[PDB]
Amino acid sequence: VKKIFVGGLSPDTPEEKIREYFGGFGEVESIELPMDNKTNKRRGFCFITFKEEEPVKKIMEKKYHNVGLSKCEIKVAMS
DNA sequence: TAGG
Repeated sequence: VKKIFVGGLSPDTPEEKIREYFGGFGEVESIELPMDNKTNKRRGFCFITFKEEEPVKKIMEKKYHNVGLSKCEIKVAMS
């Protein structure tokens, strides 16, 4: 476990909080906020990564994270 | 709710 798939949210959830919510989680690896522009679907959610695997470990526990304003089903993502 |  290292990344995480946060479901639906804000068209462009401020990666800055996502950096905190998860940064505070530990060492975030990298963040990403989808958007119905490549396939035209609902997507538009979030994906966070942790250099490590612990914040992630917990994350799935809190799958439904509350990033500042946006909150979503954070199922250990995958690409 | 699965980017990209």
